[PDB]
Amino acid sequence: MKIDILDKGFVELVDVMGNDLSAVRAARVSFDMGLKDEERDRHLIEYLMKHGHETPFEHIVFTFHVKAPIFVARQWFRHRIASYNELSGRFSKLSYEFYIPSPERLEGYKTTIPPERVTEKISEIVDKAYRTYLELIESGVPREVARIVLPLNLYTRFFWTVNARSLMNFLNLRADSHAQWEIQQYALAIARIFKEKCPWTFEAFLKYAYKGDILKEVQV
Amino acid sequence: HMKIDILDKGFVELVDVMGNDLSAVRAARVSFDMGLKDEERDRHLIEYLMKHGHETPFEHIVFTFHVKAPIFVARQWFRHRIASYNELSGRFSKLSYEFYIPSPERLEGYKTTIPPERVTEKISEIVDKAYRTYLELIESGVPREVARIVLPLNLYTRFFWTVNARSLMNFLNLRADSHAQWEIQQYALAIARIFKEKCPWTFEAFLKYAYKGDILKE
Amino acid sequence: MKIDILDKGFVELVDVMGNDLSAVRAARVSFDKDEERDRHLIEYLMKHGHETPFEHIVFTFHVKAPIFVARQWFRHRIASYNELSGRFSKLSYEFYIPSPERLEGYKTTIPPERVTEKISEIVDKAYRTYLELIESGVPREVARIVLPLNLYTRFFWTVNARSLMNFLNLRADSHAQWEIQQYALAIARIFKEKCPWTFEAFLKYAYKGDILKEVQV
Amino acid sequence: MKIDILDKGFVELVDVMGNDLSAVRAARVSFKDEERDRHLIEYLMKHGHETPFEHIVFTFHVKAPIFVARQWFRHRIASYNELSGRFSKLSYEFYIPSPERLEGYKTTIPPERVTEKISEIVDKAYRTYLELIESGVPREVARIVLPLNLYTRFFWTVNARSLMNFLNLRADSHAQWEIQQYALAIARIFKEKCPWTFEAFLKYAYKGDILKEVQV
Ligand SMILES: Cc1cc2c(cc1C)N(C[C@H](O)[C@H](O)[C@H](O)COP(=O)(O)OP(=O)(O)OC[C@H]1O[C@@H](n3cnc4c(N)ncnc43)[C@H](O)[C@@H]1O)c1[nH]c(=O)[nH]c(=O)c1N2
Ligand SMILES: Cc1cc2c(cc1C)N(C[C@H](O)[C@H](O)[C@H](O)COP(=O)(O)OP(=O)(O)OC[C@H]1O[C@@H](n3cnc4c(N)ncnc43)[C@H](O)[C@@H]1O)c1[nH]c(=O)[nH]c(=O)c1N2
Ligand SMILES: Cc1cc2c(cc1C)N(C[C@H](O)[C@H](O)[C@H](O)COP(=O)(O)OP(=O)(O)OC[C@H]1O[C@@H](n3cnc4c(N)ncnc43)[C@H](O)[C@@H]1O)c1[nH]c(=O)[nH]c(=O)c1N2
Ligand SMILES: Cc1cc2c(cc1C)N(C[C@H](O)[C@H](O)[C@H](O)COP(=O)(O)OP(=O)(O)OC[C@H]1O[C@@H](n3cnc4c(N)ncnc43)[C@H](O)[C@@H]1O)c1[nH]c(=O)[nH]c(=O)c1N2
Repeated sequence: MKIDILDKGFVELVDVMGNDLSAVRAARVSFDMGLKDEERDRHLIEYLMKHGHETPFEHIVFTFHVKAPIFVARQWFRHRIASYNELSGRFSKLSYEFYIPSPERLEGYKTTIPPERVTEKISEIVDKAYRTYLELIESGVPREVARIVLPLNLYTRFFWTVNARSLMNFLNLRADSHAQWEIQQYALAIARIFKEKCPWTFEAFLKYAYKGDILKEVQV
Repeated sequence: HMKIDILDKGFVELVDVMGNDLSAVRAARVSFDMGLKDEERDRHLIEYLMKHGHETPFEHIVFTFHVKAPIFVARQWFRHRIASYNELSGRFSKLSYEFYIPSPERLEGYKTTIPPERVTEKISEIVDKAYRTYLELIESGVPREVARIVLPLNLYTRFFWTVNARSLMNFLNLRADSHAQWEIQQYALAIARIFKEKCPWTFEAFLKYAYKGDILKE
Repeated sequence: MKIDILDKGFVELVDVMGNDLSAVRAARVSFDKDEERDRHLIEYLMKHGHETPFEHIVFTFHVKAPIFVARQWFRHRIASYNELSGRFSKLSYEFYIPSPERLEGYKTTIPPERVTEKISEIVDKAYRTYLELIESGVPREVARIVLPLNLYTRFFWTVNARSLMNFLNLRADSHAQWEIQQYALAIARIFKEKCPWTFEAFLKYAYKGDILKEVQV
Repeated sequence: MKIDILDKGFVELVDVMGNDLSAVRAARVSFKDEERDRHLIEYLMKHGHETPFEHIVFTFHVKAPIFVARQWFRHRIASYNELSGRFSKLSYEFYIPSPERLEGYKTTIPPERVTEKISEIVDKAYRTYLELIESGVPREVARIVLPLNLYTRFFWTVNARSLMNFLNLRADSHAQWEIQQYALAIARIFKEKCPWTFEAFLKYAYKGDILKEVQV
């Protein structure tokens, strides 16, 4: 499962532990019970979501592999209840790719110059910063110093291990119109993979707990 | 599937696991824009991360256990906050008996004025009285959440424990050690055994370079 | 600030870092604007779900509570705890004995006074068995396992206002056990005294429980 | 207490809850004898009883380049509130390394030229950003051309146990020189507020190198 985001980004599912029944099993230990049948198990997921019983959902875990601009990674990495491993800016080899917004990214905004010129101006400063970085590297400046001139739209990569409860909090905050459009796009991809692996939890989440707007207006 | 019996009626059972040693190799190699390599280089990387303190790659390995343990042991266990728990509700569940009765051997090395067999019998006796008092209160309409407060700390509970390998290794450092209570040491030995089966390279490197306790090496 | 709970328990404030203005400063990101504008900002953050500024307000409490209550409390992982050791600490060997009023509303086969007496009686027998084991040379870590769940323990609880408000949402509520709801009312009272604007805005916009809106705190 | 770091950065202490005695009281579960209390701090540090140190909490106000903040914000057992790149007003200041930052490196051009080339690209990126903003481009889009050396500001609330983990990892020669400088300032403030815990930490638990070679 890999979903392309923006001009060069992606969200890829690396691994997953459990499914909707993992939350059913974790919740049923409360009354000294285990699993039952599909209809009763789906009814239990809805019940847990409708009444705020969130801890059973922590037993479902995902590992994603994400390629995203640093300005998006910075917002994402604010979610502390998760595990991260990212490309090292000090020692890693990079692809040196950058997010260049298309003119449509500026639709709705009254700009003094055409949106096409905004796209061109961003490519131009990206090209100059990248060339300056290459000149510094070629002259023996260490990468940890030379890379500080690179713009915030430079692409990075990281592994993200997160349980369904923390993933639903991430979706509440990022799959929402108050979040930056670029991270909303990534949150739609995370929601799509979550829905495929945990359909009952995802449907119950949208029905009872989801506080955002875009997941109820856009089919994922 | 993997199940280890602990104490007289307890157990530790493996419910699920995400990943293996290569999950930590993959997570660490993203730093240099690399992925997996060959068996020898990958095992060498696990030992390198362990000995130099690069712990975050081990968070991408996750386990779910199903545990049955006495409440005095669960109270110590539940202090490990970097993990997920779901436990039996004493407020809303039928009490299916089950208490940890130490065997006479638990008192070996202690000079007691009564035989250790009598200690075992005295513990079974007070457990039986507390349990029947609890049943009498329940039968008379006292809610479970009030009636259960008379039950002793050796009553068995059950719980699901979801924990990543980094937090699991912190748990082993603290509990798979002679300073921890013998009863939780037994449970930590079962946790270590299952971890070793699923992540042999991480477990071997952990014992060799990072493990601070004593009993796993004995 | 100390508030008595149950028959022998308490919640006592040990220390506090910050007040309502600590959340205002964190939200504006400035170590340096008008009481009305600052109170308006607290209500704005509470009403729109901007929770992280409230993490910069921290409390330390000293709690004396029965073990069954402490087990429920210690499920709140986003906090710091230090508790009396069951293996090595000296204990007062006090126990929570519910008063007959705890059984009001329940149709019991025996008078609620008899339930109170039966609980004190099994507590006394368990305590005497524990003493017999200790006197015979059984270590405390083994002998104490016969003690009932109503035995009082003590702990330090260091928690920030965001995690404290999650605790109030879950424990200052009729679905939580009455015994922990009493402790959560005391925590709410101390929180209100130290952070009146955050507490008032919390009740008005974010609080999901019932009892803090029905009982004067 | 405010300490200047780099060319335009700083670490400032906003608030603190407790001192060494907060860990002593937490360990004993009790709410004064200097020698016995200091002996207890060393005992806990030496035997790995870390949880009593969580009852000491600090709030700092930090101004640091984004490349340093990204490394810092990897410490999840802490609270942060940062300037919003999407909506906040900014000073628009940037870390320009001085020629001394390139000491020991064999460069094909003088280290002074590296400093000049960095100031030059920063100035061009900043001017491009201003041109976009002036033409109506939202800040959340225009800001993506700004370099990683742009200074951000944040509040950091962290307990002493997590702060000691941060010092173990960042007040060390394997960490990037820039974040080592900030970790030295944090160590200095921590030492002033918790002298016994800081000294016991260096003696028994500290795994880094620079705090045992440099007086803070
Ligand atoms: C639209 C928008 C706009 C902004 C921001 C977010 C969004 C969605 N943020 C980021 C925000 O403050 C926060 O850092 C992230 O949304 C992460 O949210 P959580 O803390 O809920 O997730 P996280 O994954 O960190 O934690 C998950 C849950 O665990 C709990 N938790 C974790 N750590 C805790 C702690 N130490 N104390 C208490 N509870 C804790 C909480 O219950 C939380 O919901 C922000 N930030 C900023 O600094 N300045 C800004 O201007 C903005 N702007
Ligand atoms: C010199 C150097 C070099 C690098 C890095 C760090 C340093 C010091 N890092 C960053 C590193 O992976 C890590 O994110 C930070 O050092 C934060 O460290 P902690 O997780 O210990 O602190 P943090 O404050 O996040 O946690 C504190 C403690 O809580 C525990 N903990 C917190 N959350 C946990 C969780 N979910 N599960 C288990 N335990 C948890 C651990 O005990 C930890 O010590 C890195 N990163 C990277 O991605 N790529 C890189 O190349 C590098 N390079
Ligand atoms: C009325 C009632 C009834 C019950 C229970 C609670 C209540 C209020 N519980 C306890 C419940 O499952 C939970 O352990 C506590 O209420 C603690 O709540 P939080 O996890 O929200 O707080 P906590 O302080 O642990 O966490 C604060 C916040 O951080 C986040 N968080 C922290 N750690 C996280 C993690 N690892 N992953 C994801 N997010 C994380 C969440 O956002 C959370 O709200 C329960 N329990 C049970 O096992 N069986 C039962 O029968 C019951 N019954
Ligand atoms: C032999 C023995 C004896 C005792 C105890 C333990 C052991 C092993 N304890 C329990 C002890 O205080 C602690 O609660 C547990 O060992 C859990 O340890 P961690 O915090 O390491 O794990 P946990 O799983 O909670 O955390 C994992 C890691 O995350 C980090 N971490 C998590 N939350 C954090 C926070 N809020 N701030 C900073 N870092 C955080 C740390 O790096 C920690 O190593 C104790 N307790 C007690 O109160 N009284 C006692 O007498 C004893 N006795």
